[PDB]
Amino acid sequence: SGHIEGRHMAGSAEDAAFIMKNASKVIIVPGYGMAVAQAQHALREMADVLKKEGVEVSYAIHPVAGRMPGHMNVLLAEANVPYDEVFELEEINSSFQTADVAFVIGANDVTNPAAKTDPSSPIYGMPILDVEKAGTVLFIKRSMASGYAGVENELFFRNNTMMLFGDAKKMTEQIVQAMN
Ligand SMILES: NC(=O)c1ccc[n+]([C@@H]2O[C@H](COP(=O)([O-])OP(=O)(O)OC[C@H]3O[C@@H](n4cnc5c(N)ncnc54)[C@H](OP(=O)(O)O)[C@@H]3O)[C@@H](O)[C@H]2O)c1
Repeated sequence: SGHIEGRHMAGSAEDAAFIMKNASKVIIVPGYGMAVAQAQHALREMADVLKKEGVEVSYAIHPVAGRMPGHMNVLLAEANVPYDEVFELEEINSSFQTADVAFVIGANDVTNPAAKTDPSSPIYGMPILDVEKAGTVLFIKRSMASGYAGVENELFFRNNTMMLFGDAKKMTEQIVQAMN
């Protein structure tokens, strides 16, 4: 079950399931990690279970999420994710405040303000996804390791942030199992 370690909260697949299954609105934020693990299909399945529970689901895509422009968009289309449920940062970033949960799967730098300080990086000076504005922020990643930018993400310490350590595909599959 869930336990606190260091300055962060480490939740479990069941915690994630319980929280999202009982939320009214969830915003999914995919990143590099989802591509490494090819978790898009499991992710779309999870969204299906949630929508079946009456939960409102949508996806927020950062301009440089992943490792090529439009990387997340093609992976989501691949998983048969409804095109209308996918939004670019500029048109969904203001919606995080009205969201109960921000499901960040395999993303880091695109939610980190400290990531766009390097002029040699693709994300330099770009806006960031305000996942904090949501009731709860769930991060799926294998550890507390940094992203491409190589900088710490302080969101991992916020009060409304729960870390779900594990492979993006494996963890998402466990969440799906715990849900139905
Ligand atoms: N999109 C482009 O065109 C492009 C091109 C070149 C560079 N970039 C740069 O790449 C970055 C993109 O950011 P982002 O949030 O998408 O990615 P990111 O910050 O580079 O990384 C996201 C996270 O995925 C986790 N991860 C890795 N393998 C995983 C797995 N198998 N399962 C679950 N999690 C896994 C990582 O941590 P763990 O080790 O903890 O799992 C990592 O912190 C930005 O800094 C951007 O500027 C973008």
